[PDB]
Amino acid sequence: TSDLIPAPPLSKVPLQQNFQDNQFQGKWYVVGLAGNAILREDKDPQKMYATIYELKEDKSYNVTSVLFRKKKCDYWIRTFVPGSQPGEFTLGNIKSYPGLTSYLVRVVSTNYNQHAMVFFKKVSQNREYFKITLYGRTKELTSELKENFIRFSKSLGLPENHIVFPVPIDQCIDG
Ligand SMILES: O=C(O)c1cccc(O)c1O
Ligand SMILES: O=C(O)c1cccc(O)c1O
Ligand SMILES: O=C(O)c1cccc(O)c1O
Ligand SMILES: [Cl-]
Ligand SMILES: [Fe+3]
Repeated sequence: TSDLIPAPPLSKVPLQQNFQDNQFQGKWYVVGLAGNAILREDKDPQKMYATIYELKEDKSYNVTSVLFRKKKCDYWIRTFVPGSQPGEFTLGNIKSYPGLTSYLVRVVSTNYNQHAMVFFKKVSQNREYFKITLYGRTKELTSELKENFIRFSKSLGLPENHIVFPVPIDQCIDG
């Protein structure tokens, strides 16, 4: 029902050159998060969660995000399939998600052992949603990388109340 900031043309979202799927694997913490249905919530700040990418034999990722919610560890699980050029992905078993007609992932940049920026886009009940995650191998990143992520999001038309920085926690996400 509610109006949405439109998705940007893909022409504005870079693709990472020579993507290495082996080195992008393992666990990443979500240290920055923006998108058109992401809202700053000062009363109740978003908490850091993690996303583990596991490379399978068939070259798909099995993908698990671990979050802390209502005193418990939640697990959100899905398969990312290699898309039309390397470092992009489509969603496996799209039909089994009600309302979902379109899903897209594009890794924007990464140095594989410190940080990454990734882009996501879905159509759900004919509404078009998008987000950008700032990832780290630890729960901390520098001012430089964070201002880099604020500039890139703003370049996609997101104002600053649609850009947030999950607070580090120890429950569920560690290992
Ligand atoms: O639906 C979720 O809980 C969720 C968790 C991690 C990452 C996502 O994109 C999600 O939609
Ligand atoms: O956010 C979602 O709706 C979603 C749907 C299907 C698969 C996913 O990984 C998601 O995050
Ligand atoms: O949560 C979201 O806003 C969202 C947006 C685009 C794609 C997703 O998977 C999401 O979870
Ligand atoms: Cl994520
Ligand atoms: Fe999602």
